[PDB]
Amino acid sequence: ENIEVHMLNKGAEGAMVFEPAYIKANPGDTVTFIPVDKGHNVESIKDMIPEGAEKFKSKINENYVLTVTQPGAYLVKCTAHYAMGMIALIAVGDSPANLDQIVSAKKPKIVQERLEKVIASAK
Ligand SMILES: [Cu+2]
Repeated sequence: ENIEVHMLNKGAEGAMVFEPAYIKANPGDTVTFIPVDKGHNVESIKDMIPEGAEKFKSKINENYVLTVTQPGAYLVKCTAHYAMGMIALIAVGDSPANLDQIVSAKKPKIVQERLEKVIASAK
């Protein structure tokens, strides 16, 4: 199945967001990132994707289709706006083994604040 995500300058949670920011999927699904506003892209964060998954980075303003294979949690960012909180959590399969690790990992405060909301207020 396919899940569409919009990359925006302003959305329900504030400035620079992915909508939705919480994506549930299964091995084999695709996630399509659509740059509704310009200046955005998607990139996997180091140490924040499952063991065995390949890292990825799309070009700015391009539509990007990510195929997810490995189960686990993935924290992705917009390269340009990571420090402004622009992230999404993907979640492949049930009880992703690396979720608690990603929540504990070092990252900007604003990012941590949004992650915590997406896990609570979206689960
Ligand atoms: Cu961005």
